[PDB]
Amino acid sequence: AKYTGKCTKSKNECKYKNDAGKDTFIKCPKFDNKKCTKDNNKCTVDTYNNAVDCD
Ligand SMILES: O=S(=O)(O)c1cc2c(O)c(c1)Cc1cc(S(=O)(=O)O)cc(c1O)Cc1cc(S(=O)(=O)O)cc(c1O)Cc1cc(S(=O)(=O)O)cc(c1O)C2
Repeated sequence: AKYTGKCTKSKNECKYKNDAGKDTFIKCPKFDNKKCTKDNNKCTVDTYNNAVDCD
């Protein structure tokens, strides 16, 4: 499943709702182009390949 969520800057985490609707918090990468740069920025998660991209 491909989901869109919101990331937090200080924890560099992506918050999204999983298959069941549960809030799920996962770590964005540190790499600049995939890290969270501002609270409530968009992030996406693909639950099959674990592609996590935070803005
Ligand atoms: O995110 S962490 O705080 O847990 C962390 C800190 C450091 C680390 O070396 C790593 C994680 C491992 C690591 C993870 C990733 S990731 O796969 O994307 O999550 C990437 C890197 C890495 O070392 C590569 C990397 C990227 C960047 S950046 O894209 O320009 O932000 C910078 C660095 C990298 O090694 C240098 C770096 C900076 C810093 S700093 O404190 O932010 O200056 C701490 C650590 C560093 O290795 C020290």
